[PDB]
Amino acid sequence: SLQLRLALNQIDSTVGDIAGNAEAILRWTRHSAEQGAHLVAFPEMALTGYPVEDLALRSSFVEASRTALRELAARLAEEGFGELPVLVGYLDRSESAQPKYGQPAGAPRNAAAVLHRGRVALTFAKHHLPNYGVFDEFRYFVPGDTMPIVRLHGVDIALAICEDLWQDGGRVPAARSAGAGLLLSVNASPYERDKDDTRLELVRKRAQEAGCTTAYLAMIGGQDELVFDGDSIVVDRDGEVVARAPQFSEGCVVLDLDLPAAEAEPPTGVVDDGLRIDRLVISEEPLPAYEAELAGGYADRLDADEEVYSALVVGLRAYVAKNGFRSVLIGLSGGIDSALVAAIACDALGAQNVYGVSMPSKYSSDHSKGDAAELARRTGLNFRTVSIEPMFDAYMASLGLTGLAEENLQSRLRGTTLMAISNQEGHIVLAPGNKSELAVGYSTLYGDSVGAYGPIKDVYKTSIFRLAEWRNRAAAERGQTPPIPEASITKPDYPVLDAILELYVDRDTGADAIVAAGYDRELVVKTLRMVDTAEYKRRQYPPGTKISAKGFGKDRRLPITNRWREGH
Amino acid sequence: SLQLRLALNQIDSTVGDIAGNAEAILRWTRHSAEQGAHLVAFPEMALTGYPVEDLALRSSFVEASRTALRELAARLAEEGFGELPVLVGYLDRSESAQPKYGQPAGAPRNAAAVLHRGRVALTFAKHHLPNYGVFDEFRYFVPGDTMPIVRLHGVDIALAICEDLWQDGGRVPAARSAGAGLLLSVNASPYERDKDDTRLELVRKRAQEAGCTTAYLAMIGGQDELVFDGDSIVVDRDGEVVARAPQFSEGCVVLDLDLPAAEAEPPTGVVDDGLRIDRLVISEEPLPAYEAELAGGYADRLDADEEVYSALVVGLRAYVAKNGFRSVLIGLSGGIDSALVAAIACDALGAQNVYGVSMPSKYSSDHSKGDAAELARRTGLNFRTVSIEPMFDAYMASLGLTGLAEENLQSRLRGTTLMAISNQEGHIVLAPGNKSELAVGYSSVGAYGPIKDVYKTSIFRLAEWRNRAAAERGQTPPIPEASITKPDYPVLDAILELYVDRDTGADAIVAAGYDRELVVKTLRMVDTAEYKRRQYPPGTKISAKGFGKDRRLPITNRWREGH
Repeated sequence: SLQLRLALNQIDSTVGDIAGNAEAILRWTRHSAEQGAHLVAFPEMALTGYPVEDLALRSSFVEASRTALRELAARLAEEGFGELPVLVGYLDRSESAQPKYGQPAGAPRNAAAVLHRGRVALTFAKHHLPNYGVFDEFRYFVPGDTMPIVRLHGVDIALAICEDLWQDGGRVPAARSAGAGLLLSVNASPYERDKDDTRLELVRKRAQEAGCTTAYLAMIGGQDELVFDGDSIVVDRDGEVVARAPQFSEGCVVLDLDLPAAEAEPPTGVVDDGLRIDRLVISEEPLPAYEAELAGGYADRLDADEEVYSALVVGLRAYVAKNGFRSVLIGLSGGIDSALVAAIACDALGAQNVYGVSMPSKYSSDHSKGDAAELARRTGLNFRTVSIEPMFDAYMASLGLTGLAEENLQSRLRGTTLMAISNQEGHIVLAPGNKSELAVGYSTLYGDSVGAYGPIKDVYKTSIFRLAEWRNRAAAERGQTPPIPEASITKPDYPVLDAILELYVDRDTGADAIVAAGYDRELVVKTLRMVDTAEYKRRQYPPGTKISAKGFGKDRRLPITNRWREGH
Repeated sequence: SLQLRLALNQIDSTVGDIAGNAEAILRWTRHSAEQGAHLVAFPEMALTGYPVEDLALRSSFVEASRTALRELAARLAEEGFGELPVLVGYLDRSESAQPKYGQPAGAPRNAAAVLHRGRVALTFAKHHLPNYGVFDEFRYFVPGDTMPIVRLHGVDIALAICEDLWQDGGRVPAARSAGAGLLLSVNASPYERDKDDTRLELVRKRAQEAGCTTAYLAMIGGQDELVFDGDSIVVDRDGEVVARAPQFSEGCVVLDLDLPAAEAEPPTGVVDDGLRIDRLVISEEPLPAYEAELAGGYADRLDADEEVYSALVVGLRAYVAKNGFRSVLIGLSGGIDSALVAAIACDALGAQNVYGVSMPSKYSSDHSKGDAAELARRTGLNFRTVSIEPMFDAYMASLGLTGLAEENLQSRLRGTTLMAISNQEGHIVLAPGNKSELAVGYSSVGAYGPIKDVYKTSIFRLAEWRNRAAAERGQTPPIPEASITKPDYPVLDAILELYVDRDTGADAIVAAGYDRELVVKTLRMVDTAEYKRRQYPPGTKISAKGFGKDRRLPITNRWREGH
């Protein structure tokens, strides 16, 4: 059967940096054309970045998106890629009012276009916009009611965007009745820790369902709280893995495929979900046969610890880099949390760009002071110490604080110290709070409530130990110095606590069901109560890397003012 | 045309306080029945509070709602009110899977029920759950598909909940095609500052469309950033106000109506949106016609400044009280914002429960201290003054900050002070920032921000109104005159209102008459202030379209508005 060479470019866009994203697309297309590619693909919304949020509700950004796509198509042909079809995600809008959905004038569409002959040759838009998920595209977006097909070199190529493939009955069976030979799906899929290979089972099912080879191209990188894992795959007609890209790295997959010829009298008009077939004929004629040397390759998988740790690195790196910043500032208590954050920061930015501050009190211990200095020594960290003891006395003199009030003073001092240093020196403060402390609203003591990014805020304490231990082990595996002091590692209880939180916060099981799983009623009700009342504390917590599907995402929330008590 | 006495109870529920809400519904029913009522109605989601947000998704909470409703009904008759139909809003879940909406059994519903004879005699749930609007029941909730009618003393009374009335072809025409005497709508509508009387506009258009007398009973009170403004209306068949409840007050409307009786053979089956008529009959036979005496009464309308001020008060009062607090702590400079916050707090809690603190630095001016001190005396608040200079010098001794950091240090020092005193004494710190400052990103910390959805231009207007209010009843003007009279703000706020509130673009703001360089600079400032307003405390909303969690921008964002 017919052969074709497809290049899939798993790249990293920056939200709003339209011109810079356009430059990268051009740069990666040239790099693709050199490898003999016949089609070049880029992820969902690659021109604008993702998720773009309320910037989708502005005519100026939509128009900037629209104009730049036209200019990129023209720049492609001017560079001599006018015969080369390039599929690019971008943001568009509906011109008409929408009677069929109930959307006004100029509602945005999550779109993708095929760039050919110095022009925009085809334009379709995401069809399925789910109720669930993180992105509220359902509220505001006009869907595409189109089944986009491209005749290229005798092959019908079907196109889709992300959540299209989540729908039972959408563009996947619509591709079948249109007689697709290759399904090309462009994606921006936020990372989600799961022991299942959710990516493979989705594409497997949908490839057999479409009855053709399915290519799934995904964005990589971090945007605010989210991280895109990459992990692009190609999977064949029978569900077997043709090629697979790495998790959490920029990269290209250029490969040769064997694809069925398209029916010379092909179907037209409405298909499965009510989608009209939008044909575009680049080449009706089959391509001259050539040596199919390239298979794409199966990139090495990451283990559970490595995979999470990588997401954390990419998350933190992107927040720093894409906001203009070079450097971070981390308060060092000698504790396990800060040590893991420092380690993540060194991998993200380089040790030169991470600055540590030890902030001791009069009654703060000597292993606290020591382990911070220890951590500094093994990382290459810019370490310093400033005692909060002088400011403590200054406050205590003209206030006279006792008990709970006087303990809270300590942390606000350290917060102020970190904030003041970063104001002078140009750093971003990192908040050290983990998911366990955040859930129950635990007292920070080193000013966790202060900070601009919280790298481990979605990681349970049980997993913090597991990640630190892996990291130290990862260093030793390659002769490098283990970064985290062992005294930091080895100094209701955490494993039971995190287990109950996982049931309640991530799997949304109630008190009755948690006790039935084998946990003690008193401590269950106490823990849940504490989670519920911690609302206001975590509404005001800094952004950080989300690695779970549901959790403390700003998407779901309890009232602050709330007299409901669980387990009455 | 028949008569019955209708008691509408404009009450304030507390979210999650199901026992306490049931306690309050019982006490208000007592007071309704003692005033000889034939029907008692309560607001939307009254048993539960509103909005409950993610509590709606918990089986434990949903079952606690349903059980309390059954326990309330059974308590009604045990208190000897079993003869009296009482309408209550509450949270329910679907018993069966409804494939029409594709929902599984147990999906949440915003419901209301008629309690009679110690039982739950009729149930129905909201039908229209809009894509737009502040709440998002649209996502999780399953619509009730009935058109409920009550036969009480020969009269057909049709029932609806809030957004049902927003729907063109909703339960409104369905009540006309069912032949209803009275349209009883129970509601929980948040406050929006609008010069138009949108409430009257809605209920007039709908009572005409229904072709009958329509009672819109609304919730009153504060919940987080939302304030419910009460203002219940009754409107006749033709569109004239029969009665009108006060704004921002708990109260009751008890009145008598003239209503058409319905047929001995009334309509049945599918109606307008496919709604099945669910009749409940308490009395088929008409009441012994007697001395019609209660008119209802149209309560006094607040003026624009008073309306906004009441909202701010009710919002603050609720956030203190419902959270088990008694007192607040407000930092005091000379400025207008701190003075107005103090003024609002004193009206909300009593001046005894308001604690002010002046926090002067190395070069803190005399009017700062003077006007702070002034405020305390003409108010009755608890004043104190702690210098931040002892702790400013301790920082600069070991840090040595230049211009950038050392100015910011002062703001953080004051925050630490406020939080420490509140930690010691049990006050809630109040954040003094306004909408104009918050949009731009200027400046701090606290639990509540009473004026955070109020522009600076409106801050003066409200301040001057409050002195004018004091003098109109022979009371001492609370806000110092020098505090009031200390991009320029009115052009700034005009641009912010165009951008933030009316969703107008740069080019169009320029077209409206504003200077391109200033517009661009302002809009740039607003876009980059995102991370600041994300970590800002809650506070009273007065406009549905403004800032909030519904509409937001990315923090990582290299888009720049303007060429």
